[PDB]
Amino acid sequence: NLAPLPPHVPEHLVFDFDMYNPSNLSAGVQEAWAVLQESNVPDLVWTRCNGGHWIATRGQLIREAYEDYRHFSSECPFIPREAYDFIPTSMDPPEQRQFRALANQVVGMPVVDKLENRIQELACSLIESLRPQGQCNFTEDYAEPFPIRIFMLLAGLPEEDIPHLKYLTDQMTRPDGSMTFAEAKEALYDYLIPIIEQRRQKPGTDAISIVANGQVNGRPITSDEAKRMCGLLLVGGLDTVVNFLSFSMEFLAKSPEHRQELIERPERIPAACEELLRRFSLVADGRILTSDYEFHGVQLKKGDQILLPQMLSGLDERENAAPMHVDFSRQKVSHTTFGHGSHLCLGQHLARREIIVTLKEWLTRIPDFSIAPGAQIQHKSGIVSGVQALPLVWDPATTKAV
Ligand code: HEM
Repeated sequence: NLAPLPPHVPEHLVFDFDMYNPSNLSAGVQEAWAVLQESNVPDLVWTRCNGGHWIATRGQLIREAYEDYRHFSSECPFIPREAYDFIPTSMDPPEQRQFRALANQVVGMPVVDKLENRIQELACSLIESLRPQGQCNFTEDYAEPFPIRIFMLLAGLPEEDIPHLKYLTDQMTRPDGSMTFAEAKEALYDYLIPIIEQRRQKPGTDAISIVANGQVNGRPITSDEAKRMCGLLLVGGLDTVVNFLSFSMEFLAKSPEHRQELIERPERIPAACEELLRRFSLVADGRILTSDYEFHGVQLKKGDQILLPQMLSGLDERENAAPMHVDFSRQKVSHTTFGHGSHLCLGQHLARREIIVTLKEWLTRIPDFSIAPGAQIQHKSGIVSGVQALPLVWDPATTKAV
């Protein structure tokens, strides 16, 4: 199912990469995407998969396109072109600036600094519950429960609401069929709306209270705007963190030498986090052309979609030498893992703290662990690439109890 080549697209630029099922997937998802950076592949290519779209394959072009919001609009940020209404995903500057500022009040650095110890306590509780078992599926047993619990903390929501909320967010990205995306989204709004209304009347210092009482265009934020922002604050931090933590733990389970480095020098963990963010980058979003535009010698047409994979910038050998090698001592770790330009991840500070806290606590309590005997780790590819499951094993006698 290749879409017919639009007549403005020259055949020599055609490379039929399928972002949802890349051909090299069993070799690892980052490796599968990195085929776009082989020397026979232009900086900018067209694929006929998934409706047909451009792909920028190099960090220079990926960065430039994210900077040039006048040409590359977020109005349609996903491939393929086909109910999504979260804020401020689909907004271009200048509409976007006010909403970002508000979201920044609830997940910005000062909030992350205040929450850090709570995040650690949560990580500790999860790890301690798994420690004596000598095994887990890390993706399911630690990664999945962790970010949703951090959201409940950030948003001041009771833990009793977790199973239902997690179900709704799971339906938006991995539907079992019980709910369409639109139904899942509306159920999420059914949940958030009463809470937003109550906290407009009786505010706390939690994220929902702050969003609900925010100001837009010199007037109060509307309930519709508030639910759409809260929805994004919820979903934006789930699959990205789950899968990223899984890539990192897979690598650490498989590379005892890198693991030992962090055991011996825990102070290097924040730098290691940055290098892992580069090597195991996982997002691939896009933009839509606002007008006909010649970009690096290539004629783009108004309405063309362009995939601008955040994942690829840091894997580009032009940005980082020997880019598939993990080296926690890199003097310059170049990446766009959290994006670039006006939509740069608002959760980047929270995410890094989640990653660093997880690694610190896991290496403290369970320093020696491996991939389960016999297991082969499977990746998945898409807008957020990921790990299907991560069976880990360890000897409880080598662990340190709480
Ligand atoms: C490893 C973890 C994460 C990664 C790799 C990541 C990646 C990204 C990227 C690449 C973007 C820009 C998308 C684009 O330009 O189309 C983005 C935006 C965003 N992220 Fe994250 N994210 C992570 C964690 C989080 C967390 C923990 C939160 C919230 C608690 C969050 C909330 C958001 C929001 C609200 C936006 C939209 C910003 C805007 O449009 O102005 N993210 N994220």
